[PDB]
Amino acid sequence: GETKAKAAQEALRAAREQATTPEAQKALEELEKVLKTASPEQWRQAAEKIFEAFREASNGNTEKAKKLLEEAARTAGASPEIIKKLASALERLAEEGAAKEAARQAEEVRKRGSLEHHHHHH
Repeated sequence: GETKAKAAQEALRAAREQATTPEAQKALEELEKVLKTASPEQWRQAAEKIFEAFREASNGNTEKAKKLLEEAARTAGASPEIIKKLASALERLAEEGAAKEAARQAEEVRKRGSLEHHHHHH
């Protein structure tokens, strides 16, 4: 039983948590509605470029990050309508001045995936 499946979902999920602007948080959710229907093999192939885009755009690579976003979407079989929705968040992420929480949010995914599956019930 391998953590690679958890780490792929957790890459995009953490990107929606760490996104410092409300316009990015809703835009990342758009891709995930398609990936919820997408195949687990393609999910790893996609989440790699999806999460690389946020790494590039925060370093000032809006033009590269948008291309990674398109590449992952075309790999997962996703819509031009979600591609533009998510990729627009990368165009602001460069001028927004990066998302410093991404660095510590990625440490969980690098070490294990996550510390916990769920805990809240009451």
